[PDB]
Amino acid sequence: EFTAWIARENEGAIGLSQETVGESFLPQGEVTIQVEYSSVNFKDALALTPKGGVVREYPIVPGIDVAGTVVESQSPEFSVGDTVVAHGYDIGTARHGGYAQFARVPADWVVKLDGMSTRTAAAIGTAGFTAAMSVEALQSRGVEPGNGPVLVTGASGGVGTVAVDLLSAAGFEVVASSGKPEKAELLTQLGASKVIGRLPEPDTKPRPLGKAQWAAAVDCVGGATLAHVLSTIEYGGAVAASGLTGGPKLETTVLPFILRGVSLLGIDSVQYPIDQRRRLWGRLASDLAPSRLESITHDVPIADVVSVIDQVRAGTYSGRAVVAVAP
Amino acid sequence: EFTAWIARENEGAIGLSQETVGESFLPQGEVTIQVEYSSVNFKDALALTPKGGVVREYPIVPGIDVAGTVVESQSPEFSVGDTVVAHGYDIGTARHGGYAQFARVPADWVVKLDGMSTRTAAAIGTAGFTAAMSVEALQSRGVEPGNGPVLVTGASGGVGTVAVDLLSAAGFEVVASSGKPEKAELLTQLGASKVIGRLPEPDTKPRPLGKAQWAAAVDCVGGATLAHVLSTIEYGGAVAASGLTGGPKLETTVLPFILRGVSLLGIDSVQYPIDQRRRLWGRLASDLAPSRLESITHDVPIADVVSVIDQVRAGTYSGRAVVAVAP
Ligand SMILES: [Cl-]
Repeated sequence: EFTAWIARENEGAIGLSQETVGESFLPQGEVTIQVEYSSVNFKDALALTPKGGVVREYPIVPGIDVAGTVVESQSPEFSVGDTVVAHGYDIGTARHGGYAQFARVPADWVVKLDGMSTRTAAAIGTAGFTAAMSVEALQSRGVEPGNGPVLVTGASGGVGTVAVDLLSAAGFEVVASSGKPEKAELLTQLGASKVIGRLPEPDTKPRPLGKAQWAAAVDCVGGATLAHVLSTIEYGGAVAASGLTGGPKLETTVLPFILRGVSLLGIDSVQYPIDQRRRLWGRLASDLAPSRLESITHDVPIADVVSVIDQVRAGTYSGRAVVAVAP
Repeated sequence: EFTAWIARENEGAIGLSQETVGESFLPQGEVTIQVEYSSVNFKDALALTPKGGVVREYPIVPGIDVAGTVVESQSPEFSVGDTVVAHGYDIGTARHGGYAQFARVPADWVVKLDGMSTRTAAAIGTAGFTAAMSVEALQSRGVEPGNGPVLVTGASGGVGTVAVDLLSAAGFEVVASSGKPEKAELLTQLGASKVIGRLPEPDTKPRPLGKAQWAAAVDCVGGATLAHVLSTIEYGGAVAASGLTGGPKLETTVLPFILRGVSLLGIDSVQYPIDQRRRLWGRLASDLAPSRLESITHDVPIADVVSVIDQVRAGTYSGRAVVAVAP
């Protein structure tokens, strides 16, 4: 038996509840993990919110990111003592995740760590992984430094911040767009050449093709922002669409695509194929490592997690929270 | 002096006029081509249509595709006797194009033919080139035969017919969507596994995420058709958008992108960089040669062109018209 921090719904509200629990509580899987570290994401905070729309059904241990050490394995790909990261698929949303001393997952959902420490794996986590996919996607369509600035929208969120870091470190001129002026310095510290406010700017008349400004973009916002970005991408550029704030509707035109050769590349880390996921983590370990992430990382003891979750939900938390569970 | 077929605007009508002209009438450029073949596209019909929206100003020699022999060159890259194809940029829309015995173009807009004949290069033309671009775009995002059908919308048009041919020949299972049931046989002859009508079908409810039926698509329609296609692409699939039939507006959602990892890739043959254009014509000569295009190709003497333009404008023309400018 071990300690798990279980989310439970009673009379409409949702509460994180520290409880001792046995083996039979864990979901089904070939690989059991002593969870060293986890993270706090907006998605983890939504799992502890009434109408959050993230959890299929309670009760559930939240924590979409799981990083730690294999204690038991019924799979020949993983040995005891291997360090691993597991994220995406059902983890922390439809089955028990990282906010517990132990977790169990299929081997088909597990990534083996090499150089990278478990703490770093968790610090990067789903958010940084998604940023890395966005960078690969853009590069997969010919985007290279020195044909203009790369825009990152919703830049202060978890994906945006790592994107700025990765793109700047790969030699792109990054312009970060954020609706939170208090975050401009942090974004600059992460490599933004400039920081601007929300898009479109209030005065702007929307056109099918507006003034070409951006060589590429990483979009974390969707809606009218994305529609505006598409109208202002340069000939042959691309946009990696990673996120949604507001409704899902997108009202655009086909003109940037057919007249400007623009590409819109949808980024999904949840169901990304495991072979590719493992490959990408290797990059995260090496050439795609976020160099300046540590400088905004803060260690949060699992016991103090509700405090951070609340600030993340309120949108007032600064930096990246890596949750110390069992280290 | 030589013969040109010139489109002139007269009291609201647009007619093609066979006229004797001299060198000074040719536009500026390093390469002079004795035109052997051109083609009829819907775009060329529109050039010869009152509110067609394709021609910058009249008078103009229409014909977006030019294939023939270099007879003069101020450029070291082209020699007298070289066979070439020239299409895109301003050709046949903002400067004199292929419906004339000679044409002149910058060297940077010219593709030198090796194996390929000028007849073949005209028969493929812009429409076939655009089909080949669409196939490359899909493959650039991982699309492969064997894990579901590929949709081709507006399939009976110039781009769609060549896309059916190329995709079926590469092993894909191609479903051809066509609003013209009389064309089903021709589409089957070019390799369509199945032929269906227009999309969406009247009895389908439009959703953000509809039934995942298509591994990928080549869309030549845009509008509500493209919105529907985007909502019905399977996880990780892609769409190559080349066309606009209706309005340019596109009302969609970000959900196929964000939740299903779908890509939308805009296809522009008009301004595509010459270096890439030249490489892709090498492929059309070899690994991407449309194997069944000759079976639907028809030679049309330049003198009889108006008859074919009128049928193409009406949507009543069967197959591909290659125009023999020079005897
Ligand atoms: Cl933001």
